[PDB]
Amino acid sequence: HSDAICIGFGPAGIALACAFEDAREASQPLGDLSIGYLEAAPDTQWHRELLLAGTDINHHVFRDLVTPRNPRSRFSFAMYLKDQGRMFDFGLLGRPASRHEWSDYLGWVSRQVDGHTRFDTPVTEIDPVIRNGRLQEVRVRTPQGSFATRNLVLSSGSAPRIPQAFEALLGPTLFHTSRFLTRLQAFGKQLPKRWLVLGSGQSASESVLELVSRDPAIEVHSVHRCAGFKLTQLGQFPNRVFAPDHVDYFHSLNPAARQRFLDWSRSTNYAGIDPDERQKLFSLIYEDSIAGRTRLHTYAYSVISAIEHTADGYRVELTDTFSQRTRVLEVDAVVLGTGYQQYLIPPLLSGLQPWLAADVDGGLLIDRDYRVATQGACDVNIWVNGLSERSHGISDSQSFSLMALRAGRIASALERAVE
Amino acid sequence: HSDAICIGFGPAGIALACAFEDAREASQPLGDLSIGYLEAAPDTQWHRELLLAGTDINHHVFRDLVTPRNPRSRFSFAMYLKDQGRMFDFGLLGRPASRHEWSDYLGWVSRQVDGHTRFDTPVTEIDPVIRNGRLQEVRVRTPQGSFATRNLVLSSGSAPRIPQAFEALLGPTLFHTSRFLTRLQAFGKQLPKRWLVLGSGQSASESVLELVSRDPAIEVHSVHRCAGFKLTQLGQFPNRVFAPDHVDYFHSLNPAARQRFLDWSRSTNYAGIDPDERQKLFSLIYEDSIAGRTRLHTYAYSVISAIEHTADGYRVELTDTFSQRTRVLEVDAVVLGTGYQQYLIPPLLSGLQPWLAADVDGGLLIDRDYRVATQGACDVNIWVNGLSERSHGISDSQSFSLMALRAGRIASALERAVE
Amino acid sequence: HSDAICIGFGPAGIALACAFEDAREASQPLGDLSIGYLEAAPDTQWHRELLLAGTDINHHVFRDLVTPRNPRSRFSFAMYLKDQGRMFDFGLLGRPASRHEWSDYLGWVSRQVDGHTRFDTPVTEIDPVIRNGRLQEVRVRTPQGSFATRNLVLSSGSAPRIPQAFEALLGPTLFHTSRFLTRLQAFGKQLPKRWLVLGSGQSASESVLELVSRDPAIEVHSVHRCAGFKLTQLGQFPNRVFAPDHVDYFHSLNPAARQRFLDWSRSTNYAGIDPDERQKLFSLIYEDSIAGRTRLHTYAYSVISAIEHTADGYRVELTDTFSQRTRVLEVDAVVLGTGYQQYLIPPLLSGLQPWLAADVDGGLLIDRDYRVATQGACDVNIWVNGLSERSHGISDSQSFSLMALRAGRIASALERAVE
Amino acid sequence: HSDAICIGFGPAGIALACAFEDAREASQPLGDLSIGYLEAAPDTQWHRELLLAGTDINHHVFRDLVTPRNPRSRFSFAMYLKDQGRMFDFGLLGRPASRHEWSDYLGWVSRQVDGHTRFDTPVTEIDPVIRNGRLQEVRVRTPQGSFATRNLVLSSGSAPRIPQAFEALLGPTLFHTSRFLTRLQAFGKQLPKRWLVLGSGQSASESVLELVSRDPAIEVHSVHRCAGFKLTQLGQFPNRVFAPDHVDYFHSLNPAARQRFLDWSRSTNYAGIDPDERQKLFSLIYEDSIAGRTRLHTYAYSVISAIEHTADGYRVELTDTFSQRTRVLEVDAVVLGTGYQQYLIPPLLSGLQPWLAADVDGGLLIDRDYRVATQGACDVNIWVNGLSERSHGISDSQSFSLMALRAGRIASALERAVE
Repeated sequence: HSDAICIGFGPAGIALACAFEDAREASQPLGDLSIGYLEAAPDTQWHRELLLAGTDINHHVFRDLVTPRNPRSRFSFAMYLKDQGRMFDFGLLGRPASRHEWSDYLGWVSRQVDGHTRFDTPVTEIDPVIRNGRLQEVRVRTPQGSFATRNLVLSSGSAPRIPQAFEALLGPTLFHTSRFLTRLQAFGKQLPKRWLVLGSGQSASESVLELVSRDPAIEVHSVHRCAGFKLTQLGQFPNRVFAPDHVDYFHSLNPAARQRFLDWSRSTNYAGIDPDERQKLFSLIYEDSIAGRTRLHTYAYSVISAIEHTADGYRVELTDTFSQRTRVLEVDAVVLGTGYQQYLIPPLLSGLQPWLAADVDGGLLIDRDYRVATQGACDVNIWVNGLSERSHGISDSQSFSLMALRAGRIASALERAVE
Repeated sequence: HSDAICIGFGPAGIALACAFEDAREASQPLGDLSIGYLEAAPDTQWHRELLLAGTDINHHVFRDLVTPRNPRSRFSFAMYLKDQGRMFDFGLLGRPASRHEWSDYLGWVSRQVDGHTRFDTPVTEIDPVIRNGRLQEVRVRTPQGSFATRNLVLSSGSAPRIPQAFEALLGPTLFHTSRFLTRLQAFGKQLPKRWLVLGSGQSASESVLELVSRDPAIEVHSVHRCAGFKLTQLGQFPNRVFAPDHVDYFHSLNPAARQRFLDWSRSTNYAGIDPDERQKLFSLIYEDSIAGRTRLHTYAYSVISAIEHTADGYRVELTDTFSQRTRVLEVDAVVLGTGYQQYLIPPLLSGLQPWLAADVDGGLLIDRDYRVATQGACDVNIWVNGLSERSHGISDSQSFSLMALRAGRIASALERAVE
Repeated sequence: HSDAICIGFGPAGIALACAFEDAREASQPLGDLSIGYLEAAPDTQWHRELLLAGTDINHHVFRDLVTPRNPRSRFSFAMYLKDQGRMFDFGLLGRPASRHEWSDYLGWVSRQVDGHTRFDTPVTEIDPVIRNGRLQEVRVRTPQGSFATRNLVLSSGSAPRIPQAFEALLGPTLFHTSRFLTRLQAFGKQLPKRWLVLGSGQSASESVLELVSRDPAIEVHSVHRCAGFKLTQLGQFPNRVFAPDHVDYFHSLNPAARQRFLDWSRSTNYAGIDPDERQKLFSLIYEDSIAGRTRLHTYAYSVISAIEHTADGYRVELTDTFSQRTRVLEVDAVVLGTGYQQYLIPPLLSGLQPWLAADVDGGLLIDRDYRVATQGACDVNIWVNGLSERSHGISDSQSFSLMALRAGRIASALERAVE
Repeated sequence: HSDAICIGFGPAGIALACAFEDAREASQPLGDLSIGYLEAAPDTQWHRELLLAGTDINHHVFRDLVTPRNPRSRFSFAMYLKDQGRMFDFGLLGRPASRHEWSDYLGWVSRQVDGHTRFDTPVTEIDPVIRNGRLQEVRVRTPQGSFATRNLVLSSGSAPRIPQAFEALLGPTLFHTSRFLTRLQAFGKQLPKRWLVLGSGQSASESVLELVSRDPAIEVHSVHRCAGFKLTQLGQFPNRVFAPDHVDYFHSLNPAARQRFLDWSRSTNYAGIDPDERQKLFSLIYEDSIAGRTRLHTYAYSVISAIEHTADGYRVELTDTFSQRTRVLEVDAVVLGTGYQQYLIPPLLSGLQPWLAADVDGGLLIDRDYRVATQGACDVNIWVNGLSERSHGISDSQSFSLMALRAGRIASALERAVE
């Protein structure tokens, strides 16, 4: 039993722990609240680096896990650089920090605030506890025991979107971007030559780049539902505008207007790629072409209309959505840069449905402070620590600065809920 | 009587003359064809600078009026720099050439190929000439006489889009971006304080910048149909992709698919601004805010739902398209960055309608080589030297490189048509 | 009587006060030490902006007045941005902060740590206090009274270098860069046309830029002892390398080797200009030249060998140092970007000479911690809070980060000296 | 027998051939002059890429082998891009062309103008031909025969500077940068771990980068006579200023003043590195350090005062020039980035000394048009197609634009000399 349980100790949960630790170290009341963290994965560099993949880190160095909420925090990137002796040299770089550096930073913060974190500890189920015909507690169930609380934070996220056509095919030679590194490693010393990469966002771009980087004979077929990479937005949304203002506006709309907004928003099609990532991919392809190798093939306005696994790889049928013209590609492997599914009700909350209010789609009803609206519940609070189009008008991001700000809103709400 | 008449001696017509002059100077057959040019405006720096406004010139220096068609042309920008003694210093700049420099270049080319151009010579009408019950010639009519030809090129463009709500109001204090400079000059030494600028493209951006640049007390209200300037595309379309490939794809679609493409294309909403222009505007506003002046006000997802001219300026009602919430602004002047109208049939071709084929909207039917399809016509050819969404899938651009390429296609087609 | 007196409340003294305030607010012992600050100039934005002139601020935002010493300080630039509500927009700029912004920051810090500062309070003299035939105290004398201390910090700097040839001429039409703004303002609404600007550093560059910016008919003659602006180093020294490592190396040399080092160092001639300043000046001159105005004239390898004030401005004789060829220029005004004199013994320490050790040139003998070495003194300490070639191997800089680091070394040394 | 012989068919000789071919194709008189080219090396991509090494190609694309002399040449980079179909994509890169691209360009030009070039044809000696007691011809001697001419162009350059201390040591594990690639290849699949790289210019930088790039365990000791790479000039000289103006000024000095100029010039120490090369090296080292590897060690103000080859690599003694402090390094291999020797009289002109005038150092006396001054010679002309400090005030560069301009001056001088 603790005052709260947070599920997930990725950046979002770390950011939240940093708010509590800032408070503890400053002797403020919030620091007394006891919170435990349950993370399914192990405490490893590999896993933290897995978490940053697909994320646009072409942003200012102040937009770290704590500074936008509290620049005096001992977990700021400036404190990280100073501890590592690199403040001056970092400034001379003239570029934003690398993914690898942000990972290291993230391990450096984690290591300092993880005293209440249980790793290798997946949540398998969350069971209700009813007492007077009304929900009073929940029991978070894990392989290493169970935990009880009135206050729950979900900081674990959502799952890969795998269209039905591909589910039977998931394997070593056809996989989602979320397992890109692991899957590539399984090939050992020899990658297959012919690749198809589906999708138009940063995860797709980085996969393409990594494939044409690893082996000079690899050929990549890059399929886009709309225009290709050359017409994507430069920078992911949270790096172009101050997202909380857009989250505010979205909450100020009534549900009918929200749906009109999302229909416009979805057809506007904002999907953005770090401009340095675009540049790396375009420059490398260009250099390749000087020697005659043209190794990236682009198919715009296309969907995969059929696919089968044969003895000689995959036979993939593309259909151009406008012309209806079709063509067939034979490849050795396929990468799905299809992104992640927005849950209506996260699977872990399955058993609590009777005490959860319904939004217009039956899913979770989430307020501006990330709190889940309940019904027939006595003192039980739940927060979902992330963005979504359906609740907030914006796709979920691994933006460190957004996590910092959310952590502030949640940690304060958690304090009020214990008095 | 000449073998051809080109209407317009802006960049597009100059580019075309450069193809003929290249050919003449090289002794090639195309140089013998006699062509005259009729330009409504005078031969002045002011007018040439008026023509470049709103245009993204953040492109490579090779994408000039001739080089993409013929790098050996004596009208290349490299030859311009060498003639002016600035080749070395230009390279040291590390930035793209300025609008002012491209204007000067353009006057420098014009001055060398304008021996067949009649300026201050507007076309008021174009009359048919029928002989055997079929159209054999046209008579281009001007205030300074008339001209006869079987071969006509329209390089004059299209007109400002002025919504009905504003037509009665056009004047010194409410105007289109195409007269921005002229109108601003009329105020002399004192601009009005409160401005409304409607629109989201580069012409809107540059107007805003110029207004907040000219006077530190000016306040600008910037109204956008969708998201504001911070979410526009960086770079206009022809600077992001090789437009002719997209023009090819659009022509390869049948008319039903073209309409499906434009419906998608129009909701995707690509409207782009030179990234240095965005940067100039954002930096200046930011610097202003350090001293407390917040002088640019943004209204997204908004339309003007009512406007009236009172004794104290304009009273403007905005409606947020999603929320339906309204608000009122009082301003002293209004700038319409509404862009330009695509004609279905340009006004100058009014009298030739009976010999012009019809596209799906009754307008001109234009092929991939910019030729207008005719009916019941003997040897008479017409070209429209520009882009449009309806014929080519792309908005009309003042892209110098595109003009160069078009000039090649048209000048060759003109040669074949005289034998 | 206070434990210490610091003379100067420019950035250097502010940085020092920030160390004490950080300590006070954290309850650390250093915060108990009482220190007063005497600043000759008034507490005004004009004066703070006067202090930043000539300074390369093209450096990373962490290199502020406190962060390199203590990122958790409440006076960090991140805390400044957050207080002003500009953290997100600052990141979107993609450029370093402007001089104007750093000034504002500096006023924002000053306002929070100036409770022990007396402004408009010049030090006219510092008198010794001898007791047992040995120096025990000093009496800092001002127009508003006198102050006694064993611990003295000089944070006031040094004076403009005015060669003998110019001293009689100093006036409204011939002046040093340190009074550039004040002097320009005296002209009111009309500047003179013909200017000569002597010097090759950033103060010279910025003067040139400001002159050709203010008036399109102004002509500037820019005279350089060596090569001109196009061959200056990009960035001032402290922005190219971590200066303290170079200060360390210089202290590790014995005096004979130091002189050999400075002779090499002085002939290497490192004088650097913010690359954006060079760019602004070169771009503007280039744009000017498109229209025919060539308004900046450069004379390399030149000295002024004679000058006289006539009724028609100045008659200036230049001599090329290599060729010995001479020429005469007639100008209306002259700007001396000659920099600042390194004192051997600052004038304010005149009366303490008998208790001050001598370096190889008779001047102050300063250790690595900025302490002045004394003789026959009981408990009396003096620090000079700045760099110099003669003591530290580097020219004095207004580098904010260096001030932060020095402040740490001095404030700790001050603490030890009071127990 | 031909009207002229040019020794060397690297960029300089290719540039010269382009002037003749431009003239031939335009029917101008210069095209009739017969000239043959003798190149020692073979016609291979490997060799052309060997020629560009150490060269700052961070310059504008107009500064190619022909354009600064004649933008209409069919050998312009714009014509190259157009022939390869890459003009548009090149512009989208937003960076300067790569070394690899400039090599390809250079092969593309060579292939079009090499019809008078004999490859694998070294000049071993050049013998005089005296007739009336005065020199009338020269006989260029090669392994494949001999050639006679009154007009000689030397476009072969100069030799690696190898200090005496190293001559006996030249081998697979200690080599000059000019054989860096060849030597590295000899190691096959395993490079040695510990490297010393001597020197401060671009060849040194690129060697360092390539070594730390090839193998993550390699350690590099980088020794500099003065300050290290962080204080080098950004950009080589010809990319910072218009070199011909500086060559003009140097020729306008009398010999006594030239020596004073070079003494200043040599102590100013301008040696420049492509800013993107510095950036690549600094970024990679920085990224390495995040994981704990610090693999580049810098020694400023140092010379190698002793070195010996032992059974366990090299034992190298460094002496700091100022402190006189020494230290010893043990490394497995050494790279000499010592640059190239300026000949006083090139070895190939050994036998013509009696007909060659003497400059102040006994060496060649070369005018502003690159002509060698002779004595007692009837109609015999020689040109050295390169820069040098001793004749022109500037170090020899592989600047393509400079070659273009020189080619113009030489080809015209060659024409006058045949009538």
